[PDB]
Amino acid sequence: VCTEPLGLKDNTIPNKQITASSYYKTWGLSAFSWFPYYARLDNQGKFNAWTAQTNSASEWLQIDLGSQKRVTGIITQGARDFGHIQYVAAYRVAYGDDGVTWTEYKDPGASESKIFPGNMDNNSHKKNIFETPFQARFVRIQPVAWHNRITLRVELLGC
Repeated sequence: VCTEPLGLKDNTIPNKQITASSYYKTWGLSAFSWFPYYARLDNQGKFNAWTAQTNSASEWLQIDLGSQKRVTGIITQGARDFGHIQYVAAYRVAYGDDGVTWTEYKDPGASESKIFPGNMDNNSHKKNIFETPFQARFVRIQPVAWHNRITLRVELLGC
């Protein structure tokens, strides 16, 4: 039920609707920017993912679904960077309607926001189905733990 791709992999969701706290540039070159809108599931290529500019705990990847939608799950991947794999091992999920106010996701009846189990390599998919689904227009992925660098490729599930 529900559990459908919301538009990241198939590019249904436009680039302008995907932003982040910051992003990385290989060799400091603007052309080699690991843009937030590259964080699409199964994205192929050489700069095929979002990588934060810095590795801090306050980085985030924001997705503007364009409208209020039912969000039931999420899927993430890391990505390779030359001779190095990079991926987010753990993360939190926040959501809202206006993209300025956020609600940290948390399992039903629980203190402290949920820290989701993430990836363990560069291409394997990690899917998490929310115990309690929610409705929102904006969703943010907040990496908590990472391997080498904060790097993501995402797909949001719902209907």
